[PDB]
Amino acid sequence: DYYHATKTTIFNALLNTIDLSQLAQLDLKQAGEEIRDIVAELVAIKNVSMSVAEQEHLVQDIINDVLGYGPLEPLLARDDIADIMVNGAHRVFIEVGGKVQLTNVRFRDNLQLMNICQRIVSQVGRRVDESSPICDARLPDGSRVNVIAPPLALDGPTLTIRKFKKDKLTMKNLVEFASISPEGARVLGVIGACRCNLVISGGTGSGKTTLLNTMTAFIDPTERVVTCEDAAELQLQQPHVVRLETRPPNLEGSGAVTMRDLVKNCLRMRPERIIVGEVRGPEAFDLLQAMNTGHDGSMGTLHANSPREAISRIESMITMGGYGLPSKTIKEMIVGSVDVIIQAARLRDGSRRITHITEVVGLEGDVIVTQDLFVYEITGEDEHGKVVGKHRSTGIARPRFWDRARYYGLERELAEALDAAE
Amino acid sequence: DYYHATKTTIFNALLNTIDLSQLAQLDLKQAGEEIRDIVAELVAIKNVSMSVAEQEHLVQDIINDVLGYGPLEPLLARDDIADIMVNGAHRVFIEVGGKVQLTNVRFRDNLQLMNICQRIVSQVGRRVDESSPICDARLPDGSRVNVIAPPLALDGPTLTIRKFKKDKLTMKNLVEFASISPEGARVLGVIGACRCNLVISGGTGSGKTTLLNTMTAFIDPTERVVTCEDAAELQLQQPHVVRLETRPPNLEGSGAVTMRDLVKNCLRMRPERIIVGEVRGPEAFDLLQAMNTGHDGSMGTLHANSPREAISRIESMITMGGYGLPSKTIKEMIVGSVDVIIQAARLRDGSRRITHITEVVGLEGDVIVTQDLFVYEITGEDEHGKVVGKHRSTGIARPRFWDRARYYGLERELAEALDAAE
Ligand SMILES: Nc1ncnc2c1ncn2[C@@H]1O[C@H](COP(=O)(O)OP(=O)(O)OP(=O)(O)O)[C@@H](O)[C@H]1O
Ligand SMILES: Nc1ncnc2c1ncn2[C@@H]1O[C@H](COP(=O)(O)OP(=O)(O)O)[C@@H](O)[C@H]1O
Ligand SMILES: [Mg+2]
Ligand SMILES: [Mg+2]
Repeated sequence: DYYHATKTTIFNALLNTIDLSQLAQLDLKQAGEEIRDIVAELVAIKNVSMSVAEQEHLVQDIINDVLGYGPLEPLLARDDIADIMVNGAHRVFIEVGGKVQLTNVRFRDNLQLMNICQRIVSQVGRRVDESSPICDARLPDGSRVNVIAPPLALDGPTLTIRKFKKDKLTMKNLVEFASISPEGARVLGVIGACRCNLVISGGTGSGKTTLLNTMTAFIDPTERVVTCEDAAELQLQQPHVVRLETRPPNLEGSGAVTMRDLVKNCLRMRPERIIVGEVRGPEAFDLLQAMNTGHDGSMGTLHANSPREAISRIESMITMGGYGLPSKTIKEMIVGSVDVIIQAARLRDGSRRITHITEVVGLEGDVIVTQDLFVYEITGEDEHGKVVGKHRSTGIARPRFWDRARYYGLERELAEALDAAE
Repeated sequence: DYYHATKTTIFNALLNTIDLSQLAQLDLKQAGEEIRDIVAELVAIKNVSMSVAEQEHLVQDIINDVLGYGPLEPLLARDDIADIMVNGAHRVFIEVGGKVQLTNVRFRDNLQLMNICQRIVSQVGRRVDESSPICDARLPDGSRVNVIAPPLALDGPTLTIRKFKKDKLTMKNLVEFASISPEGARVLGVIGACRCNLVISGGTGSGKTTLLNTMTAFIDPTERVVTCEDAAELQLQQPHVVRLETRPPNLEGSGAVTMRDLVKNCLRMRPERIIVGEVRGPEAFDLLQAMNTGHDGSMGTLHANSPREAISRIESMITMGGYGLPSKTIKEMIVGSVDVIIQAARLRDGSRRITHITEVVGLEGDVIVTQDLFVYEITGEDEHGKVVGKHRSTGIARPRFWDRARYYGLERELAEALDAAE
């Protein structure tokens, strides 16, 4: 239609109206006003016949293309849409009500899609191109953006925006979802309250962050909890929480304060309990020190499918930090610091369940010896395709952290809960 | 209400009339006098009337806000306040008697809090800002300051001021609280006077630093004492003490002076006693050398929950130094260097107790063997919930360090205190 030709002509004319870095750094309102003025002047020059609403829509589209996120803007604004999927400039899918459906939306060119994706990832200081075709990030809004570049994605740039959900689950919801039996809920409450050094492992999308947010509710209000996280996602209810946020390197690459520096500083900030948002670098090492030297009860999320895998990953993480420790020293440090590893995994049917509560008991040569206080035993599938399982206690009577439970008077609750279900 | 509104109006008028550039480097007394005159003129013009004391207090508060530290200045002045913790401009906490308590000291806005933090850090010739958000400094007063800027501190800049307490506890206080029986006090006096290579290990918040500072009171004044400590907590009263502190590397990663380097240099100062504030890394190794190769009489704290746990920790930290020393060599070094390990722990009721005063009598069967001279035996909680315990002397008539006590002519005090405790 004539609208497309008019938009193309307006874009071509405006291309020389300002530098690429001029509007990107200027005020958004000023840039929008300038774009509106330029669009009106171009329309008047071309004598394009359109209504005032049509002119406003054209101006909005021009602004979105110049500095926005292009034809994604209608989809991003919508609330019913949970996921946006762009498999090339000509394929856009959206998830509504749990159903994925195709949309008439289509980007102008694969180059436009690549430009928009680069804009989105740079929004958080990350860059995607032929030298880094894969880029996964979490936007400030909380949505997660995953981008694959042309050289990997044959059909064009592949973009996945999982929009943020502001709702937060609670231990009541987890027990009602059967993610943890009531006895498991009480034992986890004891673990959180007794200042045990948690490590909330889990798999991609398995619910580690939500589990950690629900577990932190067991922290005594008087304690000073300090939160280090790559993106604001935890919501503690404690009156005395301190929220820190790792600053990614700028476009030039300066000003990079990694989470390791944040933890190293928290060591000198008088925190009662350090809560690392997600251990994804060498900070693990420092965190373990904070776990082992004061700051009892520090938690931390980790990406690993099994507690043994989590321990192996932590050891490899400490090794990768460049510190010249031997493997046995790292294993000894892990044994000393970590108290209990909670494993959250997503079952084959898509449901999420806490599979293991594995207390690290000690070391034997090159193998860390641990005992599973709680284990999820699967038994089959329901007629609707859902998995069926039960949380069973391994019958341990005096877990290593029992002393801590005794120290805080939570001995009775643990004693009754851990043996109520077996 | 009325006072707050009047102060706000007066401050606005002064800011509109006072040029901040002149007060940036002008004399404090002259600037204060000018501010007081301007405030009086504004009050006369603004129909502000109050008591002479109220007007003087308002003028002083305005002057402090303009140039001083602001609303937290009275807290800094107060001795009773041990630690100040301001996370966000609207939440302030103080440590009183070891208890964290919120206060109604609310800053006007996060901008004022950032300005006050910048003023605080300026004293040490350092700057904290968006470019350099993390700052750690030791003010001339001895109070440590840690500041985090907005881009990292999500809920506003954070400021932790750990003031240097002067009223350090003495052995008289410790015996007053029954933390150590008077016989235990005499044994500790003998241990500290006779230059024993002792390690004061303890649990979180147990009182290791206070115990070490009480132990240091027993050293002959003529002895040259060199203290290496990150936080500068110890306060000795001898006339020939040398105080050193480490340096954390700048965010660029250069300038670090680890405790290891400090101790390695202290080896070349002919010190009579090396007193490491807290052993936390490979520096332990060097200390052990300084403990056995001259400088006999060293001391050093360490975070561990039991004498055997402390020894294992020392082995681990020596191992993590990158040296090729096997387990046997390290254990032999520890046995030959250390004499007395003092374990202080906090009990269920929050009361500190010197749980153990043990020796390291030797190495047998490839494991280090200890010998408890003083132990704490608990007899269950009382009807009030307080733990009931007694200090029991094992009755060992000939401790390994006995000869040392004899060399200084204190053997009679040792034999009396150790036996009378039975
Ligand atoms: N037990 C649960 N029951 C139902 N929904 C859950 C459960 N745990 C998590 N969820 C939901 O699953 C989605 C992903 O969970 P969450 O955000 O906690 O992921 P995560 O484990 O932190 O992921 P990542 O590995 O990417 O950091 C969110 O909608 C969360 O609300
Ligand atoms: N034996 C004791 N009795 C009573 N209070 C103590 C004792 N030892 C330490 N404290 C208190 O504990 C507080 C902190 O102790 P601290 O020196 O930090 O021990 P550590 O350095 O081992 O954590 C001090 O303010 C002090 O008042
Ligand atoms: Mg997460
Ligand atoms: Mg200390």
